[PDB]
Amino acid sequence: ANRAYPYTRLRRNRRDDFSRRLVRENVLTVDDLILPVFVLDGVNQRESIPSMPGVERLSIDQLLIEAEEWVALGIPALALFPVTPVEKKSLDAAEAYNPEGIAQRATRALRERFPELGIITDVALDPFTTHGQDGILDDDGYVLNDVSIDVLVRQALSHAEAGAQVVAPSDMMDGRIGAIREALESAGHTNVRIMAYSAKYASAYYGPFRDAVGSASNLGKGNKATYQMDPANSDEALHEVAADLAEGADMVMVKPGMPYLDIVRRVKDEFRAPTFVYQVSGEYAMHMGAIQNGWLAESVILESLTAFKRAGADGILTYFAKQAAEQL
Amino acid sequence: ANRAYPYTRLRRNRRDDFSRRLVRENVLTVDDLILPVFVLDGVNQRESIPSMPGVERLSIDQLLIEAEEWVALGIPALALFPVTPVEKKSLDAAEAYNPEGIAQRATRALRERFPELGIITDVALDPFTTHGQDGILDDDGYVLNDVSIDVLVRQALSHAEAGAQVVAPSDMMDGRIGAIREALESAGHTNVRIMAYSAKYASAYYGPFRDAVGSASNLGKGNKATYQMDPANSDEALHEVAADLAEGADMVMVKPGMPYLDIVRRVKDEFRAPTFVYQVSGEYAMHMGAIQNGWLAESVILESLTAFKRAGADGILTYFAKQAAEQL
Amino acid sequence: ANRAYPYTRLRRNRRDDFSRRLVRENVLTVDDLILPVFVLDGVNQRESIPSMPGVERLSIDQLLIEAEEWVALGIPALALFPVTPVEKKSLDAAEAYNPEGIAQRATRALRERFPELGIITDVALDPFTTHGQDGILDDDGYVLNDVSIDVLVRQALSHAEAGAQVVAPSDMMDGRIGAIREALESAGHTNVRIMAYSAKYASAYYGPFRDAVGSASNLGKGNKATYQMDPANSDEALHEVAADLAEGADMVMVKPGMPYLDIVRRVKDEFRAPTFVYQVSGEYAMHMGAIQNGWLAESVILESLTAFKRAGADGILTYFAKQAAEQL
Amino acid sequence: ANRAYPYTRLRRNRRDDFSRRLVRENVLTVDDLILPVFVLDGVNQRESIPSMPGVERLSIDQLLIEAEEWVALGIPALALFPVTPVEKKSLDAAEAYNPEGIAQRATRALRERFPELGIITDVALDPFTTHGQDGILDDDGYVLNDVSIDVLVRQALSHAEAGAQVVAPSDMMDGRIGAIREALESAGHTNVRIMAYSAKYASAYYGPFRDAVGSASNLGKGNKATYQMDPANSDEALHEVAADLAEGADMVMVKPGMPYLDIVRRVKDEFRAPTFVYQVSGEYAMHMGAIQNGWLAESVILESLTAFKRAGADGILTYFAKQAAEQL
Amino acid sequence: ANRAYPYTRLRRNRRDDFSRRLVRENVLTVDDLILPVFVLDGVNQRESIPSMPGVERLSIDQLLIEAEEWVALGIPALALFPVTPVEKKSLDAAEAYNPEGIAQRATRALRERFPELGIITDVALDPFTTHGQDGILDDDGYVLNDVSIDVLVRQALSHAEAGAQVVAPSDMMDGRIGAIREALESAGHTNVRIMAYSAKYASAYYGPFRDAVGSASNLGKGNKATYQMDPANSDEALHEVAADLAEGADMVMVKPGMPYLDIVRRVKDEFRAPTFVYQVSGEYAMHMGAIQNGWLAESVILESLTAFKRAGADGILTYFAKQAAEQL
Ligand SMILES: *[C@@H](CCC(=O)O)[C@@H](C)NC(C)=O
Ligand SMILES: *[C@@H](CCC(=O)O)[C@@H](C)NC(C)=O
Ligand SMILES: *[C@@H](CCC(=O)O)[C@@H](C)NC(C)=O
Ligand SMILES: *[C@@H](CCC(=O)O)[C@@H](C)NC(C)=O
Ligand SMILES: *[C@@H](CCC(=O)O)[C@@H](C)NC(C)=O
Ligand SMILES: [Mg+2]
Ligand SMILES: [Mg+2]
Ligand SMILES: [Mg+2]
Ligand SMILES: [Mg+2]
Ligand SMILES: [Mg+2]
Ligand SMILES: [Mg+2]
Ligand SMILES: [Mg+2]
Ligand SMILES: [Mg+2]
Ligand SMILES: [Mg+2]
Ligand SMILES: [Mg+2]
Ligand SMILES: [Mg+2]
Ligand SMILES: [Mg+2]
Ligand SMILES: [Mg+2]
Ligand SMILES: [Mg+2]
Ligand SMILES: [Mg+2]
Ligand SMILES: [Mg+2]
Ligand SMILES: [Mg+2]
Ligand SMILES: [Mg+2]
Ligand SMILES: [Mg+2]
Ligand SMILES: [Mg+2]
Repeated sequence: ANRAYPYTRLRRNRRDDFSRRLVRENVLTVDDLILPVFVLDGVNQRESIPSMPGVERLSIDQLLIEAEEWVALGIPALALFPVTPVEKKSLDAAEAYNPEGIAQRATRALRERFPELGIITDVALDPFTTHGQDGILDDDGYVLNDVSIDVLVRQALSHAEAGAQVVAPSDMMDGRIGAIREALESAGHTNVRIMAYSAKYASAYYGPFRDAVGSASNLGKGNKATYQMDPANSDEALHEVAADLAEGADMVMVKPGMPYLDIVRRVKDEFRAPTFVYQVSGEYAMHMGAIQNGWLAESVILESLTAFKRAGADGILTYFAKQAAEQL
Repeated sequence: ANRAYPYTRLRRNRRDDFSRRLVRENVLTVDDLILPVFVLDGVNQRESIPSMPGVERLSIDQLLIEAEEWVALGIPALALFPVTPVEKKSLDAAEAYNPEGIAQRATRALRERFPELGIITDVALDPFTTHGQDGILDDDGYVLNDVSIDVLVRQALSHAEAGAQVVAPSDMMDGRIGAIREALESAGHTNVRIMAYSAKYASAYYGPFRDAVGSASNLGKGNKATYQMDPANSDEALHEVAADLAEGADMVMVKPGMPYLDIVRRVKDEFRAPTFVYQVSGEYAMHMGAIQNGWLAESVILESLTAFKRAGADGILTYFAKQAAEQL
Repeated sequence: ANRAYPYTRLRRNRRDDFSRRLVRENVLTVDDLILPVFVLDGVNQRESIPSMPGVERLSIDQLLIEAEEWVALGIPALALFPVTPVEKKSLDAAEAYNPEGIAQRATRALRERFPELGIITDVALDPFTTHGQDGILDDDGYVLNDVSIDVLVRQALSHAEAGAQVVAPSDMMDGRIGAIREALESAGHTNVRIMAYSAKYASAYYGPFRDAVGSASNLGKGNKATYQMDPANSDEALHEVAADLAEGADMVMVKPGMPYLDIVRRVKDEFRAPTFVYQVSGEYAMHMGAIQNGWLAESVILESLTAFKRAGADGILTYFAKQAAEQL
Repeated sequence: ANRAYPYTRLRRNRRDDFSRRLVRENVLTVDDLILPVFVLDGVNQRESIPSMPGVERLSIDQLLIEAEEWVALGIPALALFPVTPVEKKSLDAAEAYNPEGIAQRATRALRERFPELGIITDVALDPFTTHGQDGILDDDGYVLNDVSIDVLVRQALSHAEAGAQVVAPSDMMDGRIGAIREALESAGHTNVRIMAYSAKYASAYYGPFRDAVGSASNLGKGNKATYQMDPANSDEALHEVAADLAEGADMVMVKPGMPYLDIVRRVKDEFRAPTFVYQVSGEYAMHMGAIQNGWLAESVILESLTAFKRAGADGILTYFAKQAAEQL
Repeated sequence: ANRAYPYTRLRRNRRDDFSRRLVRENVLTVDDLILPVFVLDGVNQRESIPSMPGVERLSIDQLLIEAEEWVALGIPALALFPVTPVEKKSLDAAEAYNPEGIAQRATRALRERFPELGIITDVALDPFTTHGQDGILDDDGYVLNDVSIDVLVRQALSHAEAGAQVVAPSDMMDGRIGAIREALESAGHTNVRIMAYSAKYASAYYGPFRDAVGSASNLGKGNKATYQMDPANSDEALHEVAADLAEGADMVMVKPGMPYLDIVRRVKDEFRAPTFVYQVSGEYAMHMGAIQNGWLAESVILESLTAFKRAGADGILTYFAKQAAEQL
């Protein structure tokens, strides 16, 4: 609009707190926060994760206890990640759909205790396979697409049966959203939301999640690269999201987060649909490490989360959800 | 994105409060609120306005007292509207730039008492002319454009001298923003913001403001129609805003509000600049009347304000600012 | 284009390395890298920076020696940051334009020794003021815009006189690019490029830079907030860039980097001009801390830089430039 | 953005090599190169092609030997073109799907010897028909669309059975991509890519390919014009590409190349999908002829390939792939 | 528009000549052709150019004779290129503005003999400098921008004085179009058109032009690269064109041609202004070489020219203009 100095001085609105508040484009609130939680089997168990300072793996009893504080803070949902015992792992990932699996038990307990709390279950095979890869392997070690979808569908159904309001398919198999949707619709789970991990990249930022859960130790290399997206590609993410919306997803997600803010922006602008983003384990760890060392002020936590809002995210999966909910 | 029932059911996200909160596109906060206030001369004066139930005209001492509660609620700014004594009115609108006028006195007092509170003064001649029209009249009763700008410029300078952080030129004279900007820059008032009333319509919704201030009793007819915009025109508002941004405005405003939400949307989308909207006296009165009669629930207040945010407004001038700041 | 599973399987292109390479949208090369360097006064001085593991402050002799390896690796440019002795600081920031200042001496030495190496000098007052703020302060501690520009202009001229091919104004004063351009043109420095820090945010990610240089210890708060951009604002960055291009900038920059990738994307798309991004000290430190702790694989370095390319950056200022130039 | 001389001088970035490198918009790499190769029957056979100086037709043993150097150079894929013996030609193009045809034998040999090398087979009937036209002819000499698709489908299946990672249907029959996709999916060849020749023009630039392979001697005239695109049409190419993506293509191609760079640009911009371009035999020959004559410097080779990248191509089929891979 | 096989078969319109003609998007006509001609000093001189088979350098008498046939064919304009005698070359390029220079003499003769024929003179210093570079050199061999513009302005004025309807500034100096326009307007040459070479690349395709004229023997390397555009850059061409239109150009040109068709497309789409393209000497030579060798049919000539029309060119500078005008 032909704005020119000195008629236009962009510092005027910045002069005072009141005018900064008046022109501020985005605001972060507790409504934007989803807390991922690592869930152990057994009872009375709490375990620190060395590569995620401050994060604990919790047995279900402990989870129920901690959840009361998260509900009180107004965090709208949890994303559950079971820490499967090694003895429950198999080549067919059968534990994924065990009605008495950790995820199913934890969902039933939380739905009963806190009916208004959102439970987002993880539809994925990596915590259940002996090899820790994100699906069923053929003879050459390749993750079979359609065979893996059969297991994911059973898993999603078992989560719906346990009372999950949202199932979140996080393994990058083609066409899984449509298959899971068809199965939920056919079984009468009309209102179970699907939060698709639509543009999930072959990233090294998932490093600490291995320590937390005990899944694949290989990250961002040749095996993952046959289903997770190449970090170099942006246009391809639009094709991923378009397919997931056509297949019935209620929400779509970009993962990792901060290293992919341009993707969040393009996805929100292109589809105008509910868009989510995951601030992953490695993003949490690198921030925490710098804070603990006195290299960065604790204020980077809210700045990092404000960035997701500005980029177009409706909600953010973040291990900082509790700390953020206090600072807000 | 080829979304189709039953794969897509838009009710799933609506099923539960937590998912509604996760997908909610806009949130209203106290940062979005500007409270207009009617200011009397003298001391220890409070007067109810019959056509604006609940709104009082206040002398400066009373204003200072009430402002403490508004600051406490976190309202970022006030928009001052002096109620000029009839004996101070003139054909040349000289009281507009009186260093001891109500607006100037009130600004000095508030800037000293509450340094962080935003003061938005009204750059307009209607409260100062004997005839109550929005400028200086020629022999035929026509509001002269450039002669009126000379007075507005002096008025804006007097507001800057009194300490106003923002001057808000509300009479629709062409080119006034550039003239006021040049004068402020030349006088060294480098950081005084200009909140232009850019797309201000020839509306009947200003009815109760006459009762509040004692300005022109004619609204939305032949005289006003020679400077205020025709309610039928939308494209013309884009040309108004473009000119005001080129001339140096820091913020641009649409007025009235709810009857012009499509204009707020087009202005925000077209220019991506700080966009404000005025929920005028008549919008306040019609809501209040219906609430008092038991015809509408008090919840329409937050719904009306949420509409401005959804349409693209960064801030809202609203007589409901105090009530809203409590309900939020 | 109505792409649907199973006719469309986005995994097919991901199946093999050769097809991933064929469809890869972006490639990072040494041509994209700019190395920031901290320069000490004196001779035979090297100092480790505790909050930036692996980064050293170097006297000019040491810089000349290290630069031979950077040139050999094919890094196209350095961005110089002098570490001003406390005794050279003043209220008028006079050392900024000292023909014998560290930046000027280092520029002359490098231009002579490596004629093809790009030297990007820092046009900024924070390393030269006693208080460490980004300009000249008035009585209230406010950074004066136009008075600061007078000093920046002299500084930019002194850099051009020392042989700098690029001057990079990094303090967010309004209109500085036009003022610096007019002065360079009037003095006959027709080909000195201006790399504007156009959208530079009021960020906490600059933490370790304080330790490196000894500038302002306050970051992302009330003083910085009167000139650096609010992290919440995206549209405002487009207005910043538009002004800098109109004023004559040859290149425009977003800072910080990864937490602002959506801004890089919008700026590149909106203006189609040479766009740069700064992976700042705090981004370097948090990555390095996690790598050193064994929490993240060293591969996150190339992933972080690939993200800037994918988002639309033409070049990247990064303390990882040497390590990246080897891994590429 | 109101850029004006002399504030803006576009020569500043051009002044020095380092700044040219910093602002360079596109870079060509070996990852962008696909080498077409002409394959003979028999053993120990190498034949020069007079109209393609430097290009040889090779028997499979020779191809295996030469391929080691191409793999070493990092060329990601070959596009195979069999030179069918006259005695193997027929009206029903049966040799197209012979499990012991040249293309099938060459694919099996290369997949075994170099597992990481991409093999792109040619799905086309012109090398197999007695008449050399691109399909099966009816009584009037018209190329029948759906009858030709039946043969192409068998051919594509035979290539998948031989181990081809990519099948590239190059005869312009309507709907062939969908038919080939359905057949591959139904047969369990889930990951065989389809590189569609989507916008293939009725061009005279294919002249030397006749000499290389021995297919149709008529080019760009009345018969070809009933399936290949009219050189005058641009919008029509968007409809061709849209259909091929809907039908399941993993990659889409424009052919010829340089005379159709505007088409490459429109296709990439319109669909944001993996886009390929063929620098055909005639483009190779005209460049080579001029180089050999001393009329053009050898640098036109990299300039020609850089043009495809700038226009939006992800990969380039080019007889210059080996020479380019050395100069890069 | 959801077009799908077999409801949509794109071959139907291709079935018959009549329907191809009905849907053909672009048509080439003699109105699109501009013939470049090389002009010698003296009388009764014709010289063949070995690297441009079929092209002759002509003295003015011969040019006048040949022009009668070009006018008869309906070619709308000639672009004149003088072949300056070595004894007329100088460091100050003074022959460029000699009222008795070849270009000026040829213009006067042609304007008198064929008043309706368009004469496009070349505003450039390379045929007049001893060194053959495209401007006046400083001590370091750098082409000075503003000093070169002073000479170009005199040259353009001398062409207007000689009767040229169009002056075509072909040396890439910044701001030259505005300078030439101001001078023409101030001298009263109100209707002299400026055909700006706006996006002229640092290309190797100009090879044969050296043989024709005797200008710089260096092409597409380090000296040319400081003013001609980098072949890798597309967005930059939009900035070049925008500046030339703002400065007063009546027509804008892309050069070279076929290797830059994507640029022609972007320029036409972005500005909707009269857009021209130069099919340069090297494009002519490579086509001619292949035709003479029997490698390409003569039909590639019309296909090459049809490509420029399809890409968005209004007119084409082409050495094939006479041959094309016959085949059309
Ligand atoms: C994503 C990783 C989350 C994190 O790193 O914090 C989840 C769904 N699991 C895997 C195996 O990628
Ligand atoms: C606008 C009217 C506000 C209202 O009606 O509440 C102001 C600036 N004044 C006039 C006279 O229109
Ligand atoms: C930017 C900070 C760079 C960093 O943190 O690495 C520079 C130009 N200086 C300041 C004071 O912000
Ligand atoms: C295209 C021609 C390639 C070339 O000319 O180099 C191929 C697929 N075949 C035909 C017959 O057009
Ligand atoms: C352009 C070259 C034309 C050609 O190669 O045919 C002209 C204007 N001159 C130069 C020196 O580039
Ligand atoms: Mg997984
Ligand atoms: Mg997917
Ligand atoms: Mg949002
Ligand atoms: Mg939200
Ligand atoms: Mg008024
Ligand atoms: Mg106006
Ligand atoms: Mg808003
Ligand atoms: Mg707001
Ligand atoms: Mg600074
Ligand atoms: Mg700025
Ligand atoms: Mg780029
Ligand atoms: Mg680059
Ligand atoms: Mg064919
Ligand atoms: Mg087709
Ligand atoms: Mg590309
Ligand atoms: Mg590529
Ligand atoms: Mg020239
Ligand atoms: Mg130019
Ligand atoms: Mg046209
Ligand atoms: Mg034309």
